[PDB]
Amino acid sequence: MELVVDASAIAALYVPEERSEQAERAVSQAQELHTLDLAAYEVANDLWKHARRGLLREDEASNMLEELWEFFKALKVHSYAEVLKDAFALALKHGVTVYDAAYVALAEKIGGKLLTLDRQLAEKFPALVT
Amino acid sequence: MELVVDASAIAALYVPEERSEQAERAVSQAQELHTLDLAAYEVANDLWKHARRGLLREDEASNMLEELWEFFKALKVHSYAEVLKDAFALALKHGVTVYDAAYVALAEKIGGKLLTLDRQLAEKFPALVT
Ligand SMILES: [Ca+2]
Ligand SMILES: [Ca+2]
Ligand SMILES: [Cl-]
Ligand SMILES: [Cl-]
Ligand SMILES: [Mn+2]
Ligand SMILES: [Mn+2]
Repeated sequence: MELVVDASAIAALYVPEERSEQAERAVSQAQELHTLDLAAYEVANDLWKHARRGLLREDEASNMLEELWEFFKALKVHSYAEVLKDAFALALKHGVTVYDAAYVALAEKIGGKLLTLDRQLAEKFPALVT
Repeated sequence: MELVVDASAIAALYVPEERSEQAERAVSQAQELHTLDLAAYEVANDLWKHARRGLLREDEASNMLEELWEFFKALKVHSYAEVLKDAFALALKHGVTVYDAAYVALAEKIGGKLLTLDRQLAEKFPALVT
């Protein structure tokens, strides 16, 4: 099983975090983890929000961003060129953002599934989500 | 002059659109245009919004996304790996999003300037923006 992990899924893995048994089994059993270039910015941005809200010290958030960087080396990172056209058509059809549609496009492309903690996304693509 | 164009700047160029004399002179005089992988998703997402709001027919929005794709071949497209660490530190320091900070990080990296139609962004980096 090829497994796409979006930004919410990476956030739960790259540092110690609580995860459903379901999430863990998917990651555990995957042949390989895949994501998009996009996820790097999305995870980093969520880290920025946490810092500015006073939940992380600035040096602590900077250290975590190093860890994210190191985590990304264990991922197969795909580019926008591979999915952009499919992502847009999926966004138009299903009424989800191109950002979200992109991960679904990628799961389809690699013949795999998507792990997302986004329940709303997960409901729109039952055949593609774990 | 190396010129970074963000998503708002690409939107004004990849199809016939009104532009300030200032924007035109910057693009005209640039040695080369540069952007991020990120901009592809951001422009496509803005196109999706326009379609869903009833401003573009679905086939018309799909044709424009083809044009965007063809436009991107004239751009030097840089990846998240080149800017992510700088983008985060700039986001923390200046109180802007990692998404925005990324283009500024890229202008700095290539020794060039940034063309953005985002006045708020443009005010935070006067030395880096056209
Ligand atoms: Ca396709
Ligand atoms: Ca640097
Ligand atoms: Cl916030
Ligand atoms: Cl909208
Ligand atoms: Mn979401
Ligand atoms: Mn903006």
